Amino acid sequence: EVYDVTIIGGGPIGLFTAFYCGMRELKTKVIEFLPKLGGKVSLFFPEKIIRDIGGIPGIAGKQLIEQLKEQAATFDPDIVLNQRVTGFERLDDGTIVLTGSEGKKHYTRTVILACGMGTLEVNEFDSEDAARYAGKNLHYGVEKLDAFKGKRVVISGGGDTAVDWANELEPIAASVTVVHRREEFGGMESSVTKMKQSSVRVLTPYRLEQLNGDEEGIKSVTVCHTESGQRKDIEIDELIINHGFKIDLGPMMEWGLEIEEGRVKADRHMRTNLPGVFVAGDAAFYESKLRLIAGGFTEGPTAVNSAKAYLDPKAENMAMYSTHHKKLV
Ligand SMILES: Cc1cc2nc3c(=O)[nH]c(=O)nc-3n(C[C@H](O)[C@H](O)[C@H](O)COP(=O)(O)OP(=O)(O)OC[C@H]3O[C@@H](n4cnc5c(N)ncnc54)[C@H](O)[C@@H]3O)c2cc1C
Repeated sequence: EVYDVTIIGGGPIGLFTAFYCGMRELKTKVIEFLPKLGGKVSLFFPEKIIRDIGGIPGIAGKQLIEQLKEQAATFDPDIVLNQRVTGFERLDDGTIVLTGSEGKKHYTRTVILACGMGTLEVNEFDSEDAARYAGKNLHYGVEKLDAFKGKRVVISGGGDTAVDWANELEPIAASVTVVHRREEFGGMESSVTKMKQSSVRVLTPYRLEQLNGDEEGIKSVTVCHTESGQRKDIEIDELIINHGFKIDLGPMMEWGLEIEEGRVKADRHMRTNLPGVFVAGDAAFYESKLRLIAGGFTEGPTAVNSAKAYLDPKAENMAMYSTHHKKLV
């Protein structure tokens, strides 16, 4: 089954892009790597108030994503979750075939890359967990030390930032536990020796295996000794994950895209160098690019208009205004 447009990425930009595809009557598919939509907003700032979106004085990340899902839903596009698009090829008739890393074949006339700077992966940490506990008592760093006062804190990680975070948290937290899969740590050794001798509880060599929680938040983590294979359940009031991020374009590297600074070069029409392949949102590279949600909200529709022109040169330059759009009023 051949789609007119397949959008790679279901972040905020992919969602609005899908809506605009619907306005221009294109048969539309969105493909997202995570188990839920909303991209960096959903994973990294769902609880924060965004104030730099045109026309919206203040909105919580999560609420923006609900509103963008509502927009995306308008014309009922097909949403594909839990798939990393890694393969690209062209059929004889110009149809593009996208391959998911599990062999899944998707057929399309055009592609819009709304993939940001890559799949949103945290090293050795489950996407499902990242999505489920976002905005709760899951952190990827220490914003302010005072919020951790009196709390039982676990830090998973073995780098310098992990060891330093433990040392400045030890005076403030009810308790600090550091979980790491190797007995050796990063940073200056004085910081390690200090942590190791302080009341910080140092759990090595242990692997973080699982997060145990409810609707309110994470309540323990199950860890496994990397040698004996013995399981422990460690109590959690706050979990800080410091494993590092794995955010990159991966096998799209080998599609022959013109790439600059980890992003995909876009002309003013949001065209890449690959015919039928357009780009929008944080994925787009050009000099004056606005690396905001507001930027993506212009690039998306621009990309749809170019896709539409590419499928039919005699199409109107853009969709009708929403206020006089025949399917909306
Ligand atoms: C802490 C923080 C605060 C921020 N605050 C603001 C703010 O106040 N205002 C603002 O405008 N912006 C802010 N941003 C930036 C904002 O997050 C981005 O501009 C926005 O997320 C871009 O959306 P996007 O859809 O282009 O990319 P993303 O949100 O990165 O979404 C892209 C999606 O594509 C998926 N994906 C990637 N590759 C593939 C593939 N190959 N196959 C399938 N799926 C794939 C990814 O998993 C991801 O979910 C902030 C960012 C951070 C980290």
